Amino acid sequence: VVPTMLQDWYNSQGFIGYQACAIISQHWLVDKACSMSGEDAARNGWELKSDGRKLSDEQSALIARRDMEFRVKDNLVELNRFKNVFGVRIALFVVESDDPDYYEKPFNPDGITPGSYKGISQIDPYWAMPQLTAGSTADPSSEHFYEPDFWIISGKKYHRSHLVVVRGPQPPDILKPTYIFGGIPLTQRIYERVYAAERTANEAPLLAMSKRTSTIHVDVEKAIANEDAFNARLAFWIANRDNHGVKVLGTDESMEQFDTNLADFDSIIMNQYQLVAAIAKTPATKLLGTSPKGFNATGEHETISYHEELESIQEHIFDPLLERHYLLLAKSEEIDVQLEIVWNPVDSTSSQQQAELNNKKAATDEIYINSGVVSPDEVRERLRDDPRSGYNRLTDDQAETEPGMSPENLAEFEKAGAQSAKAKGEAERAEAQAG
Amino acid sequence: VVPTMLQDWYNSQGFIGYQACAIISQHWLVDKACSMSGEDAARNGWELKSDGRKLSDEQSALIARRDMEFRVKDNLVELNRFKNVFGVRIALFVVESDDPDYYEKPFNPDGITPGSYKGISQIDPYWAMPQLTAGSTADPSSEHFYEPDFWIISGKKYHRSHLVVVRGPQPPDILKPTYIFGGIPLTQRIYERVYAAERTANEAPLLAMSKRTSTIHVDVEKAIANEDAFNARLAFWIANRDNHGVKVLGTDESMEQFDTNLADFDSIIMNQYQLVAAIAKTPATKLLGTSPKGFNATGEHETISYHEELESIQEHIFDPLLERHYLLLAKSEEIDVQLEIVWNPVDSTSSQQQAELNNKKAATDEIYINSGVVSPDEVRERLRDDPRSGYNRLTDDQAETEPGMSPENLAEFEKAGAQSAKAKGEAERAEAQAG
Repeated sequence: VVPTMLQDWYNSQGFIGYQACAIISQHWLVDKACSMSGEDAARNGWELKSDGRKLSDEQSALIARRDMEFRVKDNLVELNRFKNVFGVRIALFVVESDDPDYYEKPFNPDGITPGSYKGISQIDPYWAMPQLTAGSTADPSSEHFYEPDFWIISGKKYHRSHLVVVRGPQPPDILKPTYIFGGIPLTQRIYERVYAAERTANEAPLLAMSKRTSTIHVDVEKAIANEDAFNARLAFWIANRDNHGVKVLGTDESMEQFDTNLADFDSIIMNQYQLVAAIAKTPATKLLGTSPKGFNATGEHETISYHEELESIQEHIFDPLLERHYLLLAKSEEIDVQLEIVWNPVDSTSSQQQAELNNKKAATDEIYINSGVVSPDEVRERLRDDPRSGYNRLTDDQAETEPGMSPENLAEFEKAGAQSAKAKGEAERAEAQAG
Repeated sequence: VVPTMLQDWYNSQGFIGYQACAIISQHWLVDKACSMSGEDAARNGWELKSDGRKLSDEQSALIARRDMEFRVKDNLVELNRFKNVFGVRIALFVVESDDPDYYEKPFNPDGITPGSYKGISQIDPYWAMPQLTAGSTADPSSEHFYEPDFWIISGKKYHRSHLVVVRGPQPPDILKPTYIFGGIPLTQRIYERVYAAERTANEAPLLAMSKRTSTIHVDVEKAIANEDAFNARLAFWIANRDNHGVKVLGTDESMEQFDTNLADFDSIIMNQYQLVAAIAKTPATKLLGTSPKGFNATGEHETISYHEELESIQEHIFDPLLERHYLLLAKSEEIDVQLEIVWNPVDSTSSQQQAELNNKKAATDEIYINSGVVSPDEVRERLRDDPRSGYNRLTDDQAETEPGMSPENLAEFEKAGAQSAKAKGEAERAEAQAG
C-alpha cells in the first residue's frame, strides 16, 4: 500500500485555481515557458494544398485577405500560450444566423448562410462554465463520458461541436471534475520550481552584500560614558576605510573578522533553472538563453527533441483550429474544392545550412531527372510550392513534363533515334545489295 | 491550494507604472535590452514585390522618397524599443480630412482624399487613455472583449482601427485593466535583476578597496596623553609605507592584519548578467559583449534562437505598421497595383560566408539550368531582386527565358536536330536506293 506521507505529499499537488494561474502568469519565467512553446511551432507557418495542384490566384488572394483580417497567427499563438497558462482554452468561431437558438443544436456544416464567418474569439476559462448532460455522465462506456457537451459563456450555452477546445495533459476521470473538465496547468506545474530558482538566484547577491562582517571588541561599559566621541571616531573610520590606513585599538581588544563562502550558490541556481526547463519541456538554451553551469553543451539530441517533437505536438494541437477555420472560410464563401493544410518544416536553420540543403536537394533532382525518374516539371512545382528554396517567384511557364527527359537526354534521344533510322536504312541497303 | 507565501510572492509582481518605467529606462542595461531586439530585425530592411514582377522605376523612386521623408525605419525601431520599455505603444497615421470628426468613425480604406498621407506619429502610453464601449465590455464571447475601441490622446478619441497598437505579452483578462489594457513591461521584468547585477558588479571594486585591514594594538591610555606626536609618527609611517622599512613597536603590542577573499564575486556577477540576458531574450554576447565567465561559448543553437526566432517575432510585430503604411502610401497616391512586403534574411554573416553562400547558390542555379528545370531569366531576376548577392545593378536586358536552355544546351539542341536531319535524310536515301 502507498504510505501516508508519500500519499499526502502527492495528493497536495491539487488544482490551484484560475485566479492563481492568472496571478502567477505575470512572472517572466512562467510567461516565457508558456510562450515560446507553440510560438516557435507557429513561426514557420503553413501552406494550402487542396485536392488541386495550385489554388487559383484570386482564391489565394482572398484567403490571404481573410486570414489577415482574422489574425490567425496571433490567434493560435495566444491559444497555445493561454492553454499552457490555464488548464484549458476555448476557441469559438463566431458566425451569424437568423435563429437566436443557433448555438444550441450540434454544429452542422450545412448551416452556412454564406458570407457569415466573421472571425474567431478565445474565451478564458473563468468566463465559461462546462455543462454535463445525463447521457454524457451516466455511461462510462460512452465515448463522450466526462466530456462537456455544452459551455455556458455569457448566459447562453454553446454546444461542444460548435467550438474548439484545446486542453492540457487530460487528468484521469475520477479527478477530471476537480480541474473543471480541463487539463493540468503548467502554472501549477512550475509555480514552485520557478520560485525556488528565483530565490536561489536572489540569495547570492544579497548574501554577497553582507559577505564580510568585521567586528571590534570595545570595552562597551567604557564606551557607555561618552558614546558621542566614540561613535564619531568610528564613523570617521568607516567613512575613510582604506587598505593603507591603520587602526589603533587598545589592549583587551580583538577586532575579529568573518566572511562567507559563496562559490557553491551557482550550482544550486543553475540546477534549479535546469529543472525549470525540464518541466517546461523547453531547452535551457531557449529559456535561460544558454546552457546552465557545467552542463554539457546542447546538441543534436536536444535540437531534435525540441524542434521536432514538441513543435509537432503543438502543430497537431493547432490542427483542429486551422481545420475548422478553413472549413468555415472555404465552405462559407463561394468555392468549388475543399482545402487542406501542410506544415512547413520547423528547423530555422541558418543561411549557410539552408544553401547546403538546397544544393543537396538540387543534386537529388539532377540525379533523378538524369536517371529518368521524375520530370523537371515536378522539380519546378516543388521549388514553386516550397518556401526557403531560393525560387518562390519563378514564372507561370511549364517544363518538359515528359517523365525525366532534360535537354541532355532529349538531344541524346533525338540523335540516337535518327542515327538508328540511318543505320537501319543502311542495313536494308546492305541486304538489297547482298541479295 | 497555492500557499499564502508563494501567492503573495507572485502577486507582488504588479504593474510598476509608466512613470516608473520611464525613470528606470535611463539605465544602460534596460535601454540596451529594449533597444537591440527589434533594431537588429529592422537592420536588413525589406523589399517590395506587389502582384507584378517589378514595380515601375518612377513608382519605386517615389516610394523611396516618401519612405525617407517619413523616416519609416527610425519610427518602427523606436516603436519596438518603447514597446519593450512600456507595456504598449500606439502608432497613429496622421492624415487630413475635411470632417473634424474624422477620427470617430471606423477606419475605411475609401476615405482618402488623395495626397493626404502626411506621416506617422507615436504616442506614449501616459499621453493616451483607452476607452471601452459597453459592447466591448459586456460580452466575453465578443471578439473585441477587453479591447479598447477608442483612445483619447488629446481630448479627441481616436478609433481603434485608425491606429496601430503594439502591446507586450498580453496579460490575462482579469488583470488586463490593471495594465491599462496594454502589456507586461520589460522594465517591470528587469528592474530588479538589473539592480542586483549592477550592485554585485559594484561590490567587488568597493570591497577590494577595503580588502586589507591591518590594525595595531597600542596602549591607548598611553597614546591619549600626547596623541599628537603619536599621530604624527603614525602619519609618517602611513605616508612612507613600503615593503622594505621596518616598523618598531614595543612589547604588549600585536599589530595584526586581516584580508578578504574575493575570488567568488565573479561567479555571482556573471551569473546575474546571464540572468539579465535570459530576461531580455537576447544573447549575453549581444548584451554583455561576450559570453559570461565559465559558460560554454555561444554557438549555432543560440544564433538560431536569436537571429531566427525573436527577430521574426519583431518582424511580425512590425508587419502591421508597414502594411498600413503602404496601404495609405499606395492607395492614397495615384497607383494601379497594391503592394506586398517581403523580409530580407537577417543573419548578418561575414563576407567570406556570403561569398560561399553565393557560390553554392550559383552551383544550384547551374545544376537546375543544365538539367532544364529553371531558365537563366529566373536566376537573373533573383540576382536583381536579391540584395547581398553581388549583382544588384546588372542590366535591363533579358535572358533566353526558355525553361533551362543555356548556351551549352542551345548549341547541343541545334547541332543534334541538324544531325538528326542528316541521319533521317540518309535513311530516306538508303530506303530509296534499296527499293
